[PDB]
Amino acid sequence: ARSRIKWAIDYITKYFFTEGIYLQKRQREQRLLESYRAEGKLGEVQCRLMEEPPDRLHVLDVGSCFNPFSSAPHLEVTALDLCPATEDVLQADFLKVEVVPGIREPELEEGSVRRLPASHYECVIFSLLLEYMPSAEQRLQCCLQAYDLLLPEGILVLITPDLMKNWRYSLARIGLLRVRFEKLPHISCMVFRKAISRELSQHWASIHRCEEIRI
Amino acid sequence: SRIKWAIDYITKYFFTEGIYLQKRQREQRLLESYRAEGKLGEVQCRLMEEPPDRLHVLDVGSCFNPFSSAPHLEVTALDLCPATEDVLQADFLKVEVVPGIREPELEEGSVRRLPASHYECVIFSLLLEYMPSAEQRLQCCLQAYDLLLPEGILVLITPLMKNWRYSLARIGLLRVRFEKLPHISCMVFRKAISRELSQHWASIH
Ligand SMILES: C[S@@+](CC[C@H](N)C(=O)[O-])C[C@H]1O[C@@H](n2cnc3c(N)ncnc32)[C@H](O)[C@@H]1O
Ligand SMILES: C[S@@+](CC[C@H](N)C(=O)[O-])C[C@H]1O[C@@H](n2cnc3c(N)ncnc32)[C@H](O)[C@@H]1O
Repeated sequence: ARSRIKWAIDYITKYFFTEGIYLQKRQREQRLLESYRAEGKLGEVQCRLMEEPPDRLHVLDVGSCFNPFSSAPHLEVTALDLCPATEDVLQADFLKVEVVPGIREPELEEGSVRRLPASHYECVIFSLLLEYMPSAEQRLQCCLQAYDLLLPEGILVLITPDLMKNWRYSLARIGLLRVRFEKLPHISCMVFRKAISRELSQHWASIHRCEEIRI
Repeated sequence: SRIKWAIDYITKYFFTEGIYLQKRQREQRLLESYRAEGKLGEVQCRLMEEPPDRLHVLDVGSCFNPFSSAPHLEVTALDLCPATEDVLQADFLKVEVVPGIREPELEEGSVRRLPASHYECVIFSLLLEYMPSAEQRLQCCLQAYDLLLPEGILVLITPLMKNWRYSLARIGLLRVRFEKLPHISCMVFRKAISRELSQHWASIH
């Protein structure tokens, strides 16, 4: 049985470096936009693309007990947790974090992370986190902040314990298109991409229809 | 419910329906129309960037912070007599909209300064009647305008509404939505691309 931590490091390496899945998904999303445009249902939209990935990806791991991903090569990880188990993990309630443009590092007040940089992370990781959230409204809030935190074409890694088609509609409704789904032992591993255009992903969701993340 | 009505509209204005981009088109149509009549020329037109997935909402008169539950809404809740702990204490009339700052600056537990052009939405839900003077009612509405980003919306729930449109248009706010709910009147006013455009519309209206 393979680890979710290895599965995620493997995809992030394929998506940005070894296989360039960020470029394959870009070419597709551009094709869907041309198609929608030619059916008259979308038209002009804003498109933002990612530059060549850096040699060190900025990864945000929210709900990290330990820092599983810190040692991975080419991953500069910022680890946040409500009840950290290791000292390298920052204390934070993600639900109470502001996504601030114009900054780069977490800003802490009274030991807790209160502010994170917007459009800064090539990857945000929610490994077995959303299930703790009290309501479905707060699960979608976590995903919405992640979207604000991701760079264009960045990826949100979502690992849930043992509706996905709703999680796919609900996330495309906010600008996140799924790019991978695999069933590992006792867990479902997903990746959602920050599409080149939110309007495009939102349109895909409209055609493919609950607007929250339930359990 | 007025809280469900507002959350629904804000989502349609910024995300689901793009009313902010439709009302932009409507206002650039009206400006080029004035310009054709020589009643307005080149003018300062300010547009909004693509709204974040988490919007900055200011709830003035927030008694218990009902909007902090909306997923799209990061709410900074103010109230002269907070009924909940998540709500900051403040007398909006004694608060200054300050350009440069980025967060609310408090003094002795009361909010005294707020960031200008920082919020996509400001909410006056049944507040402007608990204000004494009609010049303080406008002061609230004038600080909302300064707190709002280009093309942001001011939600206004009320317990003449034509003279209300004109008075708010004179300060740069043109209405975009109106619906009657049980016992209240729900309104939304947008910060037009140009204040001079909005003021022009009010003079003609
Ligand atoms: C699945 S477990 C531990 C992480 C797991 N080893 C993984 O693969 O990421 C749940 C984690 O989510 C954290 N958590 C729950 N709510 C949180 C919140 N509001 N902000 C940050 N972390 C939170 C818990 O503290 C806990 O560390
Ligand atoms: C009828 S309540 C509206 C509360 C909430 N918006 C709602 O939907 O029920 C009037 C609110 O405006 C507040 N208020 C009155 N004057 C204020 C002022 N000068 N600054 C801030 N809040 C004020 C009151 O404390 C009260 O919470």
